[PDB]
Formats: sequence, structure tokens, C-alpha cells
Amino acid sequence: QFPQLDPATLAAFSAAFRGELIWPSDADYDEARRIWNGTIDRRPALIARCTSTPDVVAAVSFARKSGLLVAVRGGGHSMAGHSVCDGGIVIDLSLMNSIKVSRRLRRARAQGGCLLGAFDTATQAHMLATPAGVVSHTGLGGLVLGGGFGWLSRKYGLSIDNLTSVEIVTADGGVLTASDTENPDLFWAVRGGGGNFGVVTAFEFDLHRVGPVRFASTYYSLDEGPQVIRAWRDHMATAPDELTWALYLRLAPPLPELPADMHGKPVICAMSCWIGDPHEGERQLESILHAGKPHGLTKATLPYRALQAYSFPGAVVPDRIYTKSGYLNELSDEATDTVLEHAADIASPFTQLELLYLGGAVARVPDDATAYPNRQSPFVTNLAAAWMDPTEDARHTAWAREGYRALAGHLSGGYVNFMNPGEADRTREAYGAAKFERLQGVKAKYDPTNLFRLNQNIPPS
Amino acid sequence: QLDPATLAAFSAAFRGELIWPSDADYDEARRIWNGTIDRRPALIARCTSTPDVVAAVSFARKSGLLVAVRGGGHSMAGHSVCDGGIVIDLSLMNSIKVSRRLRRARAQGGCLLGAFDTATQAHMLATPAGVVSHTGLGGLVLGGGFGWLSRKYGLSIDNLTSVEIVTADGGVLTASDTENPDLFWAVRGGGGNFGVVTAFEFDLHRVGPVRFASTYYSLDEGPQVIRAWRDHMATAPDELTWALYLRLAPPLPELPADMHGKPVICAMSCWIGDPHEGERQLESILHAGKPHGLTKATLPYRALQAYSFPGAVVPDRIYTKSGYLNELSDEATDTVLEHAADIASPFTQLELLYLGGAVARVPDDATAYPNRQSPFVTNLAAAWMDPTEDARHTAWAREGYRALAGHLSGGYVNFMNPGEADRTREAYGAAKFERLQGVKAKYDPTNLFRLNQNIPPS
Ligand SMILES: Cc1cc2nc3c(=O)[nH]c(=O)nc-3n(C[C@H](O)[C@H](O)[C@H](O)COP(=O)(O)OP(=O)(O)OC[C@H]3O[C@@H](n4cnc5c(N)ncnc54)[C@H](O)[C@@H]3O)c2cc1C
Ligand SMILES: Cc1cc2nc3c(=O)[nH]c(=O)nc-3n(C[C@H](O)[C@H](O)[C@H](O)COP(=O)(O)OP(=O)(O)OC[C@H]3O[C@@H](n4cnc5c(N)ncnc54)[C@H](O)[C@@H]3O)c2cc1C
Repeated sequence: QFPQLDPATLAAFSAAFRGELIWPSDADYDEARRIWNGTIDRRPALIARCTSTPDVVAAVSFARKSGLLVAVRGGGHSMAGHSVCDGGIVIDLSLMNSIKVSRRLRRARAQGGCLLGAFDTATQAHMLATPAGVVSHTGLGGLVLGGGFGWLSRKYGLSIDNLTSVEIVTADGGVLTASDTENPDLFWAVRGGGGNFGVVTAFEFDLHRVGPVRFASTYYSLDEGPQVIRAWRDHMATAPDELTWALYLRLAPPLPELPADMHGKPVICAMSCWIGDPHEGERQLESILHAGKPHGLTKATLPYRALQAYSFPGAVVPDRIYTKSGYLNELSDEATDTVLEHAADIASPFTQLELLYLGGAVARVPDDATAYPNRQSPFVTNLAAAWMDPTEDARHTAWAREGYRALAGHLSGGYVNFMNPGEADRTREAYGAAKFERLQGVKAKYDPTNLFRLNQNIPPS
Repeated sequence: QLDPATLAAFSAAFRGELIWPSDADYDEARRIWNGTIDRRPALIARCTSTPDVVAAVSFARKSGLLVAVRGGGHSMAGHSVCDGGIVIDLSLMNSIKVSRRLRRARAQGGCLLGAFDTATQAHMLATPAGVVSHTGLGGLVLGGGFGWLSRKYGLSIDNLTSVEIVTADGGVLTASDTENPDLFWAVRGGGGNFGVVTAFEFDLHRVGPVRFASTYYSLDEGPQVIRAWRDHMATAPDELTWALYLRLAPPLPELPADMHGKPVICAMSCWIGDPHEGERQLESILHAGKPHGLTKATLPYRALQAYSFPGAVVPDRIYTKSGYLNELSDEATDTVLEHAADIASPFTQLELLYLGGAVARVPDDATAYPNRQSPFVTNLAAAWMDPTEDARHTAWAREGYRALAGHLSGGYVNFMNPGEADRTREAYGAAKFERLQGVKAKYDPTNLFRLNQNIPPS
């Protein structure tokens, strides 16, 4: 956190940089360096809060010239802690949050530091939307570069399936456009290849008209887990793209809609929505709500912005997290029993074992069309441990590790955006050999010195 | 047609985008939410920083261009676009910094409410603002700003601690309780009259999940619902907010199909506090008539903010008449219900709101916001799509307002329509209006900022 810093380079950077600099002696340093995964505590030499593409160019050049370890930060949600470094520079894009939306063209151009809810607000101003993740304060930047999935994905694909171009600052300080017509090698790689290839200062998306959505959330007792999970797995194998249905095994929240004797006990929280006519939606959801006895059932017809803002209603933001995730091509009865066994052991009220079903529009894109791997595996499991007290890290981490080990033979690949700080070696497996090889060649062209290595990293060559 | 060296000085000092009448994106850029207002600016300046705003303000002053300022473009009066002048468009200045420790947010003057609410809510924090996510923070806060958190935490301006503002002479000032407090008084309720606010600083509160209910009552049961509402609100704890919106029932699955498109009371309510207590409180106010299409939920505050309005449709054309009530009498109730029965467009609402609570505890002279002591607000909010039907919808709101004028006083600046320039004095009252004219004579003596509910200097 105290490297040299040639005064002339530094003075060149300062005069070229219009944003804010934050040094270790500054009052806002400690708040500035905190990211969502509170287990990651690192002290950068410097935090540069960029406010424009020229700022990012200055910060990249300054980092390269000074040999500072480069962290890039969009929303700070890295489950691996990638967006803060010890002793280097954080290129922090959090003030670059502008969105321009054309209603006529159904287009959005969004800066690299945007939060999901800010983008959703902007597009919903015109009844428009495009897929992103389900928690409003996640960053658009990291989420999109890894792929990006949420409520609209079965219908409209990953975030990267609606991305048409990026403005990107490469390690040599160049500003490039990448799209289907301009640097398409780079455009393939940023659709899935993370922050490996440079800093994206603007993303352009095609939008869709999305009016109110019929939604339901309910809880089932763990008693009924086998029949609920079998009903879910079997229904989704043939469900219309319009239906999304996700299971979250957790301790029941102390909420008035739930009976007192369920509070704090493991349950299955099922959330579902219908993207399309809300009357059809009401019939479709009613037909999946009764696979177990529903408790705490909430049904609403929501603007899409409000469905985006809904996940997940709790009283405190978890400070500490640890995740282990993989895909499955199929969810066998043995895998289902394992999931339920490990959910009965959840300790924290903030922990969830997520069972997600993608497929739909995500699976109809050709494997090779982007860097995102595993389109053909429909199931995603995520053992997402979350808690508050740092003296309990081992008990929570052990829960995620042991549930994963017990499943791992059934799992393949892994979403880069769900990797934990210890999973740097999962990168080849996540991508597979063919994608990994093509990603390396693009890395050798655009970032041959690996200036961008705080990511699920692809070494060049 | 502009002086070439002035123009060239501006362009040199300006790091944003300029949009000219010949640009393909001009027609989209110049449209505002009130689509009855169709105007053609000489130039649109899309500002990206406080130095850009300084360059635009100085360029307009020097060229003698009429200045429209645009935050979120929600002006009910159409103020955020002009014919022949310059639009200083702040929509790209959307950045927000939140301190969890100090419970503080600094937001730029072009933020939308949903961007602000997302940023605050990442820390479980919030501060009072409007109920529709894509409204502009800029215009809303400068006129006062009320919504779900107001009865508990006051108006938006009651949580504001300082602003950065660019004045008509091109200067950048801080205004707060300790620096330029005459200006700080005026910007809290005096709208965009005193300059372009480029950053707002707010105190925040911790807001976790909120119990919420929305439901629909038949107009058959209208008299007893609205009386139960006016009676209950007179003694309700700050934590309870309850609003009534008379409107055509939206075609949603929670309502039986026979009610769709017929006049109803939509009642929305929330408890800012413990969701168990919230459940008991909302139950106690949900049964004055039979609730149809009841939705009850425990929501993050961000999702409550994103929920309004049921049907989630954007109307193209709008016309509003609003004022305050000190009391809602049985006679005024009958009137409301009679006009409500005549609503034609599925987008129109006759809104009955109840502020009071924390808003009314602030001394009347602490800010430029008038009528803290009148708890009721009615807003005849006509909205429609077809340009050939303007006159019928406009007449609905005018005739309802006329029919209730014996009960109505003042008016919220932020609910004024484009024909209501004459209503400014009655809105503020003599004393406030006179104080505001003196602040205008000091900070905007040439009235460079006159596309607003305008306060002439002197
Ligand atoms: C509460 C929560 C909910 C989530 N829900 C979902 C979900 O529903 N679906 C889903 O797909 N994912 C989800 N995620 C995962 C999210 O996709 C990853 O955590 C993603 O990396 C977050 O991006 P960010 O910008 O917030 O993170 P950061 O930590 O800022 O960055 C993550 C990575 O991206 C790089 N990066 C960030 N922005 C840029 C940019 N503009 N240019 C170049 N590189 C950049 C960083 O260098 C780092 O490698 C969620 C995460 C959280 C914390
Ligand atoms: C659909 C809808 C829902 C609404 N709900 C509510 C609500 O729940 N509560 C409530 O209080 N109000 C509400 N309003 C009204 C809102 O307060 C006013 O329409 C407000 O003026 C909107 O501000 P804006 O920046 O979007 O509008 P704009 O049209 O961009 O501007 C409005 C006025 O403010 C000036 N201005 C805007 N930003 C700045 C700035 N940064 N500096 C200086 N001057 C500026 C403009 O010159 C103009 O006079 C709502 C409006 C709409 C359209």
C-alpha cells in the first residue's frame, strides 16, 4: 500500500484525470475499499474513481507505466473479491452510471459502472427491459462480462445475448469498439470472458417490451422437499420459455405471512414468474404452486422494475459470504437427496442453497457463438453461504464445501461469476478446452502482459 | 443563429454531447414525459459534470438563449423543453455516493429516483422521494418531494443538508444551513428558480422490508371507504401511509373480469416499521369496504418504490389540476365520487393523499415549501393516448377542480399544468412569495431561469 510512484508519471496522471483519487490517508479510503464480500480486506495503494472514458484511459496507462496490480470495480459484487487489491490501483467505475435509452429504437447505452436497478429504472421509463441479474445493487459490468442471467433469460437469453457492442479500454491505453462488425474476435471474448481484455466503459443493448409480470413466492416445508424438487425438475424439462421457476432452500424468514413455528427452520422458498400475459400467467403459476402445501404465499402482478427490486426481502445485508457452484445436465434422485440433506444443516438465516433452471433461449444459442460455457446444462446449483460474525467463518465455509463435495461428481463446469476467492484453478474446467484455447489467443492479442488479472483469469498465449 | 466565437468558446469548454435540430436524435431527445408539449429547442446540451453546466449556463446568458433545465423530464407543466432556446439536460449526471457509516448520500442533479433508491438500498438505507421510479430527483426535490417515507421522515427537502448549485452568473456555490443559507432556504421548495443544482447531499435512514397492501373497492362502497380513510388518517401514527386513487380498474388477474375498466377506488398502504405490527395495522384499515384484488406483501423498500402504478403503463398525454384541503367533508367526498364515476381514460386517476405526520412538524418558515399544515392533497391527474381527445380529458380535470374549489387552497408546484403560471402567488402565499422574490433578486436578477413555476425578482 506504499509502492514508489514516480512523481512525473503521477503528475501526468493527476492532470489527465478528472475524477477523484482516494489515498490510504484519506477519510473515505476504508469505505471505498470495502466490497460486497466482507471477508476480503485489502488495502490498495490508490483508488481512482473514474468519471469518463478519458479517465479510464489515464488510469490504465498510469497503472501500466507504474507496474501497479490492476483491480477494476463496477458494482463490487465479485464473489471472489476481485474488485479490490493489496498495494495496487483500483480503477473504480462506480460514478460512471449514465444510461441513454431510445424508446423508438429499443436500445440502451449504459456506462460500465452502472447498477442493475439504475439500468432497469431507465429502461422501464419506456416499458422496456433486457435480461440481467435478480439483485438491484449488483454491478452491470461484471455481471454482463461473465454472461448474466435472471428472470428474463429463459425468454430473451443471457445479458450477453442482447449485447450488440462495447466501448473498451485495452491495456495499451487504446479505446476500441467491439461488435459483430468491428473487432469481432474481441466481441466474442468479452461476451463471457470477464474483465480479461480491458475495461468496458460502455455497453449497448437491444431491449424488449416488458409490461407487468405475474409473480409468486411461497415456502414449502423441507418434509415435502422430495416431491417439490421432483415436480420442479420434471415440469421445467418441458415448460414454455415464458415460465421461470427457481428454488431457494433456506431458513424461513421471520415474516408475518409465515406461521411462527416455521420461522428459522429450513424450508424451500419457491419464486416463479410468467413473462407474457398476466392472465395466462395466473393460470400457469397456479398450476405449479401446489406441488407441496404452500405457506406464506404472495402473488402479485408487478411492473418488471419491481420484480427486479424484489430479491430477496430481508432486514440485514450479509457482511460475509462464500459460494460454491456448478451446473448439472440432469438432476438425479441421488443428487436431490444430497441437496435436501445439506439444506437441513443450514446454520445462517442469510445462507441459501439455490436450485436454478436456465435452458429456454439461453440453450438455443450455439455453444460457439460466445465465450459463455455450459448453455446446454439447464440446472445451476449454488451453495451460497452468508453470515455476519467473522469468528464463525469456518462453520459457514464448511457447509458450502461439504455440500459441494457431496454433489461434485454430478456437477460440471461452473459459472465464472459464482467463483470464490480460492477457485482460480477452476477456470479451465469452467470454460472447457476449446473456449479456453480461443480465449488465450484473444488475450495474447489484446492483453499480452496480463495487465488485467484480477478476474477468473485467462493467461495469454 | 449564434455568434461563432461564443459558440466556439462553449464547445471548447464543454465535455458533453450537443444535439442540434439537424441530428437524427433531436426528435427523441426533445420529447418530455408530458407529450402534449411539443417544442423545438435551438440546441440540447447533455451535460456530464459541473464544469459542463457552468459552460452551458454561461453560453445561454451570453447568447440570450431561453434556458430550459431538464433532470428527469417529468414536468407536469412542460418546463423541461423550450422553443428556440437551450436545454441544459442533466440526464447523464446520474452518479450517487453513499456512506454507510455517516448515513449520507451525495447525488448528482440528473439522477432518477430508482438509481438513487438502488444505491441507498445496497446498504439498507433510504430517504423520502416520489412513488414513480423514473421521475427525476432534480425537479422533485426542488419543489419539496413527497412519497411513502414522508409521514415518517418528512419531505425530500427535510433530509437535504446541502447543494452544489450553478447560478446565472456562471458561479458554483455551496448552499447549506451554514453557507449561503438564504439560497439554501429558497432551493428547498423554490424549484429551479435560483440555478442549476448539480449535486444534492442527503441524510439517510435505515429502511428494511415494509409490509404493503394494494386493493380495489367498488364505488358502491365509496362513501364509507373514503370516510373511514379521512377519519383514520386524522389520528394515524406516522408509520402508516394510506392513499386512495380513483380510477378505472386495470385488467389484472387479481380482479374479477366484470370490474375491469369500471371506476373503483385503488387503495395502497404501507407500514414503515416492524412488518408484524405492519400486518396488524394494514389489516385494521383494509376492511371499510370489501377489498377486491388484494395484494399483500413484505417488500424491500426498493421494490415498494418500483411498484407504482398498477398496470405499469406509460401514458403519452397528461393534464393535472391539484390543490390542498384542510378537511375532507362529506360534501367534498360526494363530489369526488361523482367526478370519479365520469373518468373516461384507463390512465386517469383522481388521487386523494394524506401527508401530515413528519411533514407538518417542520416549522412553516423553515423552508420555501408552503402548506405543511394542510394534510390532504387531491390531484385530478388526467392521462391519455389519443391526441384528438385532448379536450374531453382536460375538461374532466378542470370541471372536477372547479367543483371542489370551495375546499381547495394552495397547490403543489410540482403538480402544476402548463396553463398555471398565474397560480404561483397563491401556491406560496404572500410572505413566502415575497421572501423568494428577494432571493431571486440576489441570485437571478435577470430571471435567466424562468421555465419553472417562476418567481420574478424583486
Ligand atoms: C447479491 C448478488 C446477486 C447476484 N445475482 C446474480 C444473478 O441473478 N445473475 C447473475 O448472472 N449473476 C449474479 N451475481 C453475480 C454477478 O454476476 C458477479 O458477482 C459479477 O461479477 C458482479 O459484477 P460487479 O461489477 O458488481 O462486480 P465487481 O466486483 O466490481 O467486478 C467483478 C469482475 O468484473 C470486472 N469488471 C467489473 N466491471 C467491469 C467493467 N466495466 N469492465 C471490465 N471489467 C469489469 C472486475 O475486474 C472483476 O473481475 C450476483 C452477485 C451478488 C453479489
Ligand atoms: C409519473 C409521475 C409520478 C410523480 N410522482 C410524484 C410523487 O410521488 N411525489 C412528488 O412529490 N412528485 C411527484 N411527481 C412530480 C415531480 O415532483 C415533478 O414532475 C418534478 O418537477 C419532476 O422533476 P424532473 O426532474 O423529473 O422534471 P423536469 O421536467 O426535468 O424538471 C422539472 C422542473 O425542475 C427544474 N429542474 C429539474 N432538475 C433540476 C436541477 N438539477 N436543478 C435545477 N432545476 C432543475 C426544471 O427546470 C423544471 O422547472 C411525479 C411526476 C410524474 C411524471
